[PDB]
This record gives sequence, structure tokens and C-alpha cells, in this order.
Amino acid sequence: GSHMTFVALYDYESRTETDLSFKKGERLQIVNNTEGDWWLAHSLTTGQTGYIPSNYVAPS
Ligand code: NI
Repeated sequence: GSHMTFVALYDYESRTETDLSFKKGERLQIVNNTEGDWWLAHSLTTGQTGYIPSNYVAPS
């Protein structure tokens, strides 16, 4: 709930307004994981927020 972050495994570039662009290695908080495929994430590394593909991250 505040104890866990995820790490980005790969680079991803969004061309949609609601997806997050991020680089591998970024530290991400998962904000909304109600859906299995796409999670709302907040990057602590960039301060940006948006949906990410769930298979692009793993728990840190
Ligand atoms: Ni927590």
C-alpha cells in the first residue's frame, strides 16, 4: 500500500495521452491494478503518471 514499488524491465514510448512513457530501470508505484493487462502507474523516477503494460514491470 506504500511498501512496494516495481521496476521497469524495458523502455516504452506512449503515443496516447493516458499511457506512461518510461525507461528501463525506473522505479514505479502501481496506483490502479484493477485490470490485469494495463496498470495505472506513477514513476517516482520522472514524476509522470499513466497506464503501463503489466508485463513491462516486476516487483522491486
Ligand atoms: Ni505498500
